[PDB]
Amino acid sequence: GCRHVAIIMDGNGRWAKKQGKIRAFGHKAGAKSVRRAVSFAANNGIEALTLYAFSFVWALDSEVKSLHRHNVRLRIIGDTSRFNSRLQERIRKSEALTAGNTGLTLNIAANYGGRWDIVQGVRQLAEKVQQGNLQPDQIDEEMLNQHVCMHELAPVDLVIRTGGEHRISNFLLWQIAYAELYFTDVLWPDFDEQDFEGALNAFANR
Amino acid sequence: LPAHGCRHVAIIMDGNGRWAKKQGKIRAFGHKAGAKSVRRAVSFAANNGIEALTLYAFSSAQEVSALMELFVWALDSEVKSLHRHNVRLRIIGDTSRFNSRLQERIRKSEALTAGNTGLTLNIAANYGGRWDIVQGVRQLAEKVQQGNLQPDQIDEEMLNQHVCMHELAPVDLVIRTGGEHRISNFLLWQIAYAELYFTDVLWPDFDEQDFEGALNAFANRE
Ligand SMILES: CCCCCCCCCCCCOc1cccc(O)c1C(=O)O
Ligand SMILES: CCCCCCCCCCCCOc1cccc(O)c1C(=O)O
Ligand SMILES: CCCCCCCCCCCCOc1cccc(O)c1C(=O)O
Repeated sequence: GCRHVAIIMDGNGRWAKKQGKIRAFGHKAGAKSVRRAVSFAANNGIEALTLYAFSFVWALDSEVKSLHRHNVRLRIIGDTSRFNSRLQERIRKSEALTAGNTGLTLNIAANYGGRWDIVQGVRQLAEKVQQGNLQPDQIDEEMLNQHVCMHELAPVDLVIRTGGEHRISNFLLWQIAYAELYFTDVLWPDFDEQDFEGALNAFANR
Repeated sequence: LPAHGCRHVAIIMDGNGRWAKKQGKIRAFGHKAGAKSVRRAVSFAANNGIEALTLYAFSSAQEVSALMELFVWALDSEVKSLHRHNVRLRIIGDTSRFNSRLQERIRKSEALTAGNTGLTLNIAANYGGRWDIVQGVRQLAEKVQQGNLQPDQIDEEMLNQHVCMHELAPVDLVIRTGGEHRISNFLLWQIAYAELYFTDVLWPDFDEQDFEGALNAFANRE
């Protein structure tokens, strides 16, 4: 029954160091791990996959055609307002291209913070109050929920963090109120289909 | 700073029901054992240099009613002992719907212990992490409407100043007993950077050595 999985992808740098290689090498292997995890979720009927790089987006827009062919809807979540204008437009175009797709929804966090996400929704509500279009006492959990990232998708069912640390590190906060939390010491470049299925079992067991 | 590095521990206390069932005992016995484990953990935190301990009794009309009974009886029975151990007691959660006599007893218990200089003990009662954020948001929205605040002045530090426990040390460590790996709408905003520590030990069995195990895991992982 797992509909929406979120992953904190950690361990690329530490993997590279264990390999006796520089950081770039771990990023390349981390990108291979992204492709594998996205294929696996799309092929196993997961509705939404949300990926957070913990410690990029330009490396990504060479993959959009392939996502589109696979019926993946791509969304970026996070504060892209200070990205350069050309990158912002490439993000917008890639979202627009795939927006109609009905397969896996892939959310890529880019300069995302779970507190930022809440604050951006609160600011929207504050504007509405200032305009006289909303009473402070009318603000409830449903209403805030409507102004935080991914409110259109299935609730996050499972959060996986690779890399060994046992923290959310200001990834999703509002959205993980009822999610299963699964931590694995496996470093992100090594995280493969067996590791993903193991997380899915922790979920199903429970 | 204590050697373990931990200023503020929050605990999701789960496993009372399962503990009683394993014993072939009704729920009430698990609740009595769980209360003994609360007193033990409070004493442990107070003696090991923790500044703040925040406790959440996991449960999931009759649910509300059992939770009210637990709270009312605890406030009745335990506040004098807290005061005599120099503990400063605070209740966090939406207590606005409690009848005015109960809200008065909460106020008097908080007032009584407010000058205490030992452990600060926060007890969640009708608490949810989402509710906590929402109440803070409503405080800000009132400031906007009573022209004192511009929407674009609202930032994370500002919202942080309106959620429960903002004046205490940040939560460093969340422990959940009882085997589930979920926050279950306990603290959300406040746990953005916290160490999350899950143990299969059932709440009534979680003792000083388990608590020491969680702090030393914090000290070593931080
Ligand atoms: C910022 C956006 C870039 C993120 C894209 C991450 C890389 C994913 C590229 C996907 C490569 C092909 O991805 C599939 C997707 C869905 C179903 C699939 O079967 C496959 C399959 O190769 O088998
Ligand atoms: C609603 C209020 C619920 C509060 C329930 C917690 C009550 C705990 C009773 C106090 C137990 C005695 O707890 C200590 C606390 C601090 C330092 C201590 O040394 C002790 C010590 O030696 O027992
Ligand atoms: C030493 C004795 C220890 C026992 C006290 C520590 C735990 C007390 C937690 C009490 C939870 C009260 O929680 C409610 C009370 C009334 C109405 C409620 O809806 C709730 C609700 O959380 O939904």
